[PDB]
Amino acid sequence: NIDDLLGDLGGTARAERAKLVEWLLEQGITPDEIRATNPPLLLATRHLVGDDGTYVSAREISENYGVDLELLQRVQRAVGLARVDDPDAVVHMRADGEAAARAQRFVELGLNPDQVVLVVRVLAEGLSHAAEAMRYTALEAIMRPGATELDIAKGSQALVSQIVPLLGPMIQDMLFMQLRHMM
Amino acid sequence: ANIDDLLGDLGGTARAERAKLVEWLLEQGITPDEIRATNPPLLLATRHLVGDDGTYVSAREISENYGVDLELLQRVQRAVGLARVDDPDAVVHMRADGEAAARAQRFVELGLNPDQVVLVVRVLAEGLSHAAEAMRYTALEAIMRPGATELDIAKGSQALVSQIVPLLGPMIQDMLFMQLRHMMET
Ligand SMILES: CCCCCCCC/C=C/CCCCCCCC(=O)O
Ligand SMILES: CCCCCCCC/C=C\CCCCCCCC(=O)O
Ligand SMILES: [Cl-]
Repeated sequence: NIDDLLGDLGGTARAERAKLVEWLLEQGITPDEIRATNPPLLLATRHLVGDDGTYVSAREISENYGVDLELLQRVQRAVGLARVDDPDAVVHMRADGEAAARAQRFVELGLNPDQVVLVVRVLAEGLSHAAEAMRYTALEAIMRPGATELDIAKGSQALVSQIVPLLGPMIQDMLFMQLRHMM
Repeated sequence: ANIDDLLGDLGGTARAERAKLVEWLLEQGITPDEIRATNPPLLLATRHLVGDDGTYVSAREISENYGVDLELLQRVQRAVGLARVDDPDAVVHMRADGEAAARAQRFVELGLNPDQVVLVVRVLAEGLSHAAEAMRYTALEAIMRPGATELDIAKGSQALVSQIVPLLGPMIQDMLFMQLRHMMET
């Protein structure tokens, strides 16, 4: 039964949530994932940006990718998306752990760890602004008059599915373009 | 003595080191023109590693080769901080910059607002210019060692930056998707 996924909701909101929850289950999402995510609207879109629901600790990342734990935690701080600053706290999205684990390779090439950590810090800040600009841009395109939660979920998955393949190549090209025009 | 007009107003140790640097840059295919235009010319031989092959195109060439509409192309070039604003047949655009800017169109084709699309470029470019600054200082710090000649630095930056480039692209992509995941869950 869905009802506990629906909770306190009533009226039109509960009816729209029912049809959304129904579509997500067919999408292969669990009751378990829907409870932990409010609103459940973006569950069939987050996997397109690499959130599969898996979480890891800094120590797991360290051992699994063979990187220095302390350096890793500096990078996690510099990105600044999860707090719990405990090496055994399982609070990092898998893809975030793996991304943070790349930083050490720059260090092994002789780059200064302080400076690497600083770059990550400035990049994260610049990208967090672009992210928010990106969010608004996408919403404008998805959000149409009188749309239900399910309409929005379907429209978001379609649009983000088409955008994601382009975003990676683009950001990469934009970085190298800035690096071509240093001085 | 053609090299002489490429040393500028330098003197002493620094003039003779600039001479050795210039002789090597020329061996790399950097033209006297490229050297004169770029001052200090120290990382002219690292430039190709970040996508500058010294080939240039016009906006018309960009619009036709890469598929983009010429009006959008100009807007994106403004947002990025490049050639203030030119003539369609003027061959003043780095080829890789034209490819980069032309990707704007595909986003518009998916039904994204052209104004918002240009806005995102503007905001992204702002963030990345700062990142690029700090990246340069990082790389420079790693190669600079006392007793380093200008040529030593040039060659050391080639060796080092050549190893860094393949890591950078995936790096920045991951750092974008990391922000998108955080914003989505937030
Ligand atoms: C987790 C992210 C770690 C960030 C690591 C820091 C990045 C290293 C910096 C890149 C150095 C390459 C810069 C090359 C300058 C090119 C200038 C030119 O000659 O045109
Ligand atoms: C001039 C060309 C610049 C192109 C910039 C790309 C524009 C990207 C627009 C949005 C893509 C971001 C996708 C994630 C947005 C959040 C979606 C959601 O949570 O509903
Ligand atoms: Cl000089």
